[PDB]
Amino acid sequence: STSQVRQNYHQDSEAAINRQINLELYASYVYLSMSYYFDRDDVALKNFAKYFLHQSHEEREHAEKLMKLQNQRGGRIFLQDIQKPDCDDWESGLNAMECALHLEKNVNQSLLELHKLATDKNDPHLCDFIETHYLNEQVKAIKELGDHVTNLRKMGAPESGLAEYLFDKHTLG
Amino acid sequence: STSQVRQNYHQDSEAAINRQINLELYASYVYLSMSYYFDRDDVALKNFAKYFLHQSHEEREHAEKLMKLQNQRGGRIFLQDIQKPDCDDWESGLNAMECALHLEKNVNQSLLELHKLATDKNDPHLCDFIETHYLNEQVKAIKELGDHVTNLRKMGAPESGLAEYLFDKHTLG
Amino acid sequence: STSQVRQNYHQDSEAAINRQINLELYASYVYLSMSYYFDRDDVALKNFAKYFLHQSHEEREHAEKLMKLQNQRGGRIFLQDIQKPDCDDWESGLNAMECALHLEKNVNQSLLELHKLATDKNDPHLCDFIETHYLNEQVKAIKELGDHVTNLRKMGAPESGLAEYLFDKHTLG
Amino acid sequence: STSQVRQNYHQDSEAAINRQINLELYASYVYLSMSYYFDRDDVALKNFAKYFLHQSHEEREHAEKLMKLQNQRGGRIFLQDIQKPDCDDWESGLNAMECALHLEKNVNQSLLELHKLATDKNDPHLCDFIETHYLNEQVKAIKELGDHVTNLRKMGAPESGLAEYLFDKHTLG
Amino acid sequence: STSQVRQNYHQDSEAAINRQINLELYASYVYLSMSYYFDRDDVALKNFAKYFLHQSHEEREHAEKLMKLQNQRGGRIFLQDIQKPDCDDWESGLNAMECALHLEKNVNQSLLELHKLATDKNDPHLCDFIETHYLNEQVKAIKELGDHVTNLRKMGAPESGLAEYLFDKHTLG
Amino acid sequence: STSQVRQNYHQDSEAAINRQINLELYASYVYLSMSYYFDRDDVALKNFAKYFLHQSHEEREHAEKLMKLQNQRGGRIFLQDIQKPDCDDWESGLNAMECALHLEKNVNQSLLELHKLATDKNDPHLCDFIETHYLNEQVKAIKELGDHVTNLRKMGAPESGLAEYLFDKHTLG
Ligand code: NA
Ligand code: NA
Ligand code: NA
Ligand code: NA
Ligand code: NA
Ligand code: NA
Repeated sequence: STSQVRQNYHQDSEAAINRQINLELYASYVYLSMSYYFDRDDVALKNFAKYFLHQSHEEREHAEKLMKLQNQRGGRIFLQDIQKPDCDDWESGLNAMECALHLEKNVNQSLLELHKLATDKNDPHLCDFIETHYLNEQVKAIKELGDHVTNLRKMGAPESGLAEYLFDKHTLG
Repeated sequence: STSQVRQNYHQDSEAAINRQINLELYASYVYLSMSYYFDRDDVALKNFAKYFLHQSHEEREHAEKLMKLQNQRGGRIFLQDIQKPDCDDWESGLNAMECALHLEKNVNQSLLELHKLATDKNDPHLCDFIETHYLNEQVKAIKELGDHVTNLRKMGAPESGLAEYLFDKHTLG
Repeated sequence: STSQVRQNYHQDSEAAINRQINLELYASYVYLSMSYYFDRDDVALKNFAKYFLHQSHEEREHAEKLMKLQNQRGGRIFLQDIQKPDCDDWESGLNAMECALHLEKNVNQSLLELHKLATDKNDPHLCDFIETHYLNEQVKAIKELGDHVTNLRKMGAPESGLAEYLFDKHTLG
Repeated sequence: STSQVRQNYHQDSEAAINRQINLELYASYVYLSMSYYFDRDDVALKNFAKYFLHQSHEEREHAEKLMKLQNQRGGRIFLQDIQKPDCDDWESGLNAMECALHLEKNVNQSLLELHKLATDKNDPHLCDFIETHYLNEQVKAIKELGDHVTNLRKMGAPESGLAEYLFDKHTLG
Repeated sequence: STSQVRQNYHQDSEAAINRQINLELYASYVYLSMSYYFDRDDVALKNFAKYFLHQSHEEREHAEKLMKLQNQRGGRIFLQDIQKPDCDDWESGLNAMECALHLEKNVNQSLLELHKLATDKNDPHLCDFIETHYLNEQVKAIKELGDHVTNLRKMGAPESGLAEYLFDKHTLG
Repeated sequence: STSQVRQNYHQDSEAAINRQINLELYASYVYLSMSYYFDRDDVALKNFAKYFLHQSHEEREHAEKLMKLQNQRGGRIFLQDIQKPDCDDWESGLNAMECALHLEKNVNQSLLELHKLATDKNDPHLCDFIETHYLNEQVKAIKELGDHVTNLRKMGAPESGLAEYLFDKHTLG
């Protein structure tokens, strides 16, 4: 049953990777939902839509890299259902950016737990993988989303509809 | 509540589109699963892996086009959970191609039902959308998968391991 | 006696680096041996020969990078005899790939021990060096060799002489 | 008061980053001082001057990267006075290179303490940042300065004025 | 003790140049502080950040040119501590621009005093240096900052958060 | 047991080739050792290091050409341990060049014995191989090393540290 390639790869690490795959796929689905909210005729913020669609595709790439890792290490991928997002209607550009920030911080927390597990199981390859490919990407994403939230709030969103319009044009365009 | 853009778009059509979105996303997940099966060190068929990953990405594009349609017509997207695929281990190149063929025929059946609904609701735009973007793509996919299954069977798959190897190289490479 | 550059570099780490240098040079010699086995007129698998010669040269580069590290840190290189490989005749493409896989896993185990030592001696530079330059390279090598072994076995090697021929052409060519 | 972006970032880490910023800015000032010493009409070693000015600019870049990190993590930058360098007159090319080596080793020691703190506070992002951007740069700098000191000493500096002249031309030019 | 190059260069002029070096380095530090304030996640004005960072680098260049002058004339550079800026938190784009304007006027006043000293000591080279390299640069800087302050005030800064956003985009971008 | 290709290839010749392979690999290891001696922070002669590393790689190529010959003729390669070099510390550029000259003359003597054996066994192909690929290369190498030794001695090495520095720059650079 043990893979010919497997070396220094704990069952707990393998399980945590499978959980992370699901979380990344979930995040991709959330961003997809947000994207198409902004594409609605009654919302009509094209650059918000583009921004979130890009994020969706990036999360899918992150999931696929974890799947690749699992196989590289001789673990076995077990997929689970991808839960639907928490909202159908994301309310506003500001509300979506705030929800994105919350999601990114949740993903980051999971990655930090995975890193801790890798370190505890003396799996330096896995720890390095997470550091190299995931942790700075998350810090950057969180900082960007925080910047966006700050700007939208300062401009008068979400009650000032001119604010979201201009942010869409000048920041996200 | 009715969208400013909505015209000649039945509630039943809107609901059927939402179901089709889920089915396309499901198909994408199935193909993703198959892809990474072929990437396993104990399977190691890189061009099978590439083939299925391409299919996964294509299905996601199909889902996104339906989401775009929903918004174009003034319907509202309601996402559902994406169910996990039926298998974790796809057994062989031949078995995966057979499962893909079955999936594609199921997707095609759903599209034919959607077309019938559009025609019944006198929605020519929707009927044309399905014909133009979906039905020939499905016929082509089904024909290709059938061709692949035929070739693999004729070559001696899945018991002849040389067969899958050579198919991977010469057909899928 | 202490180098002007030396800082946070334990004697145990210095000794472990010297051992690793020898192991890399040994691995280079093994791969060289395998290469020229495949060049024999009674074996005659040119792409196996090329594959192993490339690996030989890569291992030598790995050894030289460790020598560079030793000097960068102010340690002192002490070379030892390079032991001859365990075989003169490597039997088959499959047997050589299996022996390579075993060797790579042994090298990886040594690197993981070196990383553990670096972490225990609070030498983050050394730990990072190993992670950055060695550990993912080893995981990739192990995965590749496992893939090769799987394919050769599935094709009917080493009793099916057509298998090795075709693998040589299509995978290694 | 807590930043919206802040996650897994200890107050002690934030404080240590602020100290490191000051130390990098200090090092920049030292190198600036050395540069302009070599530009004196009674010293007149242009390539020594260029070498140290480059180092000055590099240290400033290092400080700015730490400031960027502080903000990325949601810490708050607190600047302090930049102390004047220990010397106004650096005596000789050899003496300056020796002083530079001492400075670089002091900076490295501070970075190693920061890495230890990050590891103790289970802050893998910060630890990785230091490893990736700072620790190998310091090892390289220390090795280069040691090489320069060795060459100058071997050539007969600082009593052989021809030595510094020729080193300036052939090594630093 | 007197430099071989020294001619018509008064001790008072030499001392004033040393003071000016410190003031330029101080101004560089102020602008650096302002830059990174605008990079905060709770401020998030990237083009303000860029503007001030550019100014920081320009002030450092100004300091280095004075150091070059000192050596050209046979004076001796004596560096002093670089005092920390007066604020850690610069409040707003408008407040920072106002603080910059005040700083630039203070630097200009010091340069005008230096010019007066040069003229009083019959040092035409020094007077010309200041006129050529410093005085028009200061007048231009002051005019630019005044223009920026006027525009920000007219737009409704700092209470109108849309004002700073749009200024950042359209003037500073 | 006799190779299908073997013709006019004496067992004594086959054995001598195996010995020569080992000697070339030994020489490669010696040069590698010397290279990294010059890379030490307390030696710091980069062009000496480069020179010897080049020689190391050339000797490995020479060994591989002999391995190719062995297989071309239907002999069988038998590898032996590669002995460690006689020194860990090579003392000086001059001492290393003198040791290299001694090594090259020893290698040449072995090649001349191999040529004599080939001629005695009426093996013109082998004799021609040695003449064409080895003997002029050795004469050239010996002449070059002798030239280097002469120049270093004339310049005042190894007691004049300026000599080795300048030789490193002007001859080896
Ligand atoms: Na992600
Ligand atoms: Na589809
Ligand atoms: Na290696
Ligand atoms: Na630095
Ligand atoms: Na200035
Ligand atoms: Na040779």
